[PDB]
Amino acid sequence: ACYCRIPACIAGERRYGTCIYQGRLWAFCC
Amino acid sequence: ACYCRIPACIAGERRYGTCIYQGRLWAFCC
Repeated sequence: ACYCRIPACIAGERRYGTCIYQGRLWAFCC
Repeated sequence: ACYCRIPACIAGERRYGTCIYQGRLWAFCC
């Protein structure tokens, strides 16, 4: 599945969007 | 697992914020 991460997507993943959660933005990673 | 769904989470899914992904806003549902 895809994940929300901070600060960034990790090795093995790439960014395909942004999440909004708990007052901050997150990378959306798959 | 968690997934972006539209327009809302279903059944027992718990929302963890919002996806900004693929031209749309989604509920992020676990």
